[PDB]
Amino acid sequence: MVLKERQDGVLVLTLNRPEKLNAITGELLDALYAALKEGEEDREVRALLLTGAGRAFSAGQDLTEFGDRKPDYEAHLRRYNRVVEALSGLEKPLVVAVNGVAAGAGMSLALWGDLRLAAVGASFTTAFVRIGLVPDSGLSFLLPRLVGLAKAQELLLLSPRLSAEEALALGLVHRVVPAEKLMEEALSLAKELAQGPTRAYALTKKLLLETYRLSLTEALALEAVLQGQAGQTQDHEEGVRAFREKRPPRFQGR
Amino acid sequence: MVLKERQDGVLVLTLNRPEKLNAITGELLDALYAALKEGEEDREVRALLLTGAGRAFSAGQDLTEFGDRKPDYEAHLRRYNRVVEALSGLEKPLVVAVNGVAAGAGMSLALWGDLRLAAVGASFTTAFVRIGLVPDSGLSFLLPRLVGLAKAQELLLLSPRLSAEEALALGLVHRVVPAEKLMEEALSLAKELAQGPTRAYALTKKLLLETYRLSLTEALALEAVLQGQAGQTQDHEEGVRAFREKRPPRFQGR
Amino acid sequence: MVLKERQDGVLVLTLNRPEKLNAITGELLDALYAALKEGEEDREVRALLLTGAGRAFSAGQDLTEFGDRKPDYEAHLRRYNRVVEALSGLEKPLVVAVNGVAAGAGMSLALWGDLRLAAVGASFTTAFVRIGLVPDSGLSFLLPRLVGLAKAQELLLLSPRLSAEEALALGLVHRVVPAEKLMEEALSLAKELAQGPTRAYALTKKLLLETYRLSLTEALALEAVLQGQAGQTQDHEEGVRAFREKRPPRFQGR
Repeated sequence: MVLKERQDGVLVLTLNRPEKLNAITGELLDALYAALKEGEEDREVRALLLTGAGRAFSAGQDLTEFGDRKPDYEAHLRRYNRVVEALSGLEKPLVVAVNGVAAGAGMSLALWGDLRLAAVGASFTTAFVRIGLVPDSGLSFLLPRLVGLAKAQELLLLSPRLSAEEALALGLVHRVVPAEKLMEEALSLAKELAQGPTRAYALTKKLLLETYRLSLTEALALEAVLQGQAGQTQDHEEGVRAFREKRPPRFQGR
Repeated sequence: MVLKERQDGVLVLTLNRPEKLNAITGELLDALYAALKEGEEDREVRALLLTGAGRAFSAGQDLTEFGDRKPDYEAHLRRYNRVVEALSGLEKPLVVAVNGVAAGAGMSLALWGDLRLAAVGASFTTAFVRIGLVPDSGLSFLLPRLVGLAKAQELLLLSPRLSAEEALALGLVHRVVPAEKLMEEALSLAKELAQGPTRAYALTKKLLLETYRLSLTEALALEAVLQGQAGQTQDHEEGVRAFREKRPPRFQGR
Repeated sequence: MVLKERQDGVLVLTLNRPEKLNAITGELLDALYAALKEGEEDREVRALLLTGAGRAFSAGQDLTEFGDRKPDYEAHLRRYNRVVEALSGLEKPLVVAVNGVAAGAGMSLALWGDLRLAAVGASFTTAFVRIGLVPDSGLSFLLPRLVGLAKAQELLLLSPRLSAEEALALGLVHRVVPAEKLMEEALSLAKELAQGPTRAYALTKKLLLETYRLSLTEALALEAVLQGQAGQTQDHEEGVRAFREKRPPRFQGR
């Protein structure tokens, strides 16, 4: 369901239902959740890389999973939301490599990467509105923050099929590279992050995730609390030492 | 005060005080609110289109009555903010066609459109600061979200006169078209929306309005609740049926 | 520590530790805080201009004291966050002139300007992550609001050195000017602002600072309250009169 591979501190997760364009099912989500939990808890893992097998990243919800049964969407989203909670709370950087179609919840999941890359030919389609649904799996939370409300309105209400270049223009991805180079570039970035100050990355992500709903006073207090934690890490000491010694730091994520 | 026209499920509202550049008055606002309430309640109205008659969309608050008594802007806004509430809460898509000058409260009203088009030659000026006032009618809420804090600061504090092309770059509008084609383009878009899944549009708008103030967990919960609702609509059933039957869907807005 | 000089309603504050690239210390913060309070409380000061003496605006926190004792960043930040509270709360416009390197907390401080100008050659580096720290001094609050979450993620996690031109494209600054003409242009803008409706500027800033955490209803209510206040100022009366009389207004900040 989800392939797992480790390389130099990087846990590579590959959605694996290629014949179905990695369409999402409860089984896939449970496997993805288990993989994220393992990655989050494995001290050897300093970074994660998420991508899709085959021609697409993920076409979103597999409509065949419903069959002829009646919609029970509020409950059905339980598996999606726990995966989103896990992604949002990762205490390690996540790189996402969008290799092809990313639509619906597939797009929602792709956008949770801290650093995102798309291959030439990849596309982003909100898609939900096309079948009379609303954005889910955190897309209504992430999209406005990532591309601004003006573009979020257009993307969600009109559901255009965005090219990789258009995604780069809006901030949906940070880089666009030739299809045959996507994974090498993404993995190279993930390995660099895997050598970085993991706790700083983790705590920085927490600040960003909670910043919009906080007053400046509350934000300053949170920065104080989290900086206090970061300041006590062995990595911070190493960081200061390396700077003074005019040498590269050797971080260990603690 | 406000002209009301109907066409293929689209309620077209035109601010009608061209001789005064559609200056905003309490009379105009009550008329707009009445029309919005009517459109919102009319099940046959699947979309709305708002534009201005004459040379401008709206030059903002009419200052004629100033000096007549002690300026009570708090009382005035508390009384008319219901118009903004109504605009933002429309359970159907709103298209705005900016035919010319949009300033002050005129700019505020124009920015409430879900999809916004501007005619070549149209302009956007925050204007409030020029007469010692702060942005109102939702502008302080919408501007930062639509164009980002950096640009909002500049536009509000310096109040430059933005061209239609500049507005497009900032995200104030989604499209710029020849003045003689503005209404044709806007109505075409509105009619397309009036054939779409109105409930999905409505609920998606609800999610966007709350996106920044909710925690991720609260957002995921609201998404699940609204998807549960959307999933029960006739439109969703049709959307899935049409997809499986490789044919176009025939949405009814329920 | 901090140079102070008044000029035509403008209080010019210059970080003064050029030999140390204006590296931030508690002593420097205490001086800046005192200067900010003075400008805030001085009714004759209607605009402030912040810049750095020497080749750099500020390279951020001075790491000289590190090692002397157990790192206590929460205590330190809780003690000096009052400086950021003061900056953000100024009831008058603040212009920032970034003359060179702005990194770490130096970047945090520069971004608090309402209108920001950078000299050709100036740069912006988040820097915190390079020594295993999280963004502080309000940077985690300001950055995503100013440039959006997508860009903020990239700037904070990878900490690239941003040129003045790239900072301009993103919105980190509103204008770029020759290094030799920076202060001239910055001071000119500040003096212009010092002639503007100070109360309108003050209340507008308040709305912007609090906008993201508020529901639309709360935002509309706050706009009503603050507009009521602005509407009572003599500057508003002058504003309306000047508009009717088709003449430039003569604001006094009251």
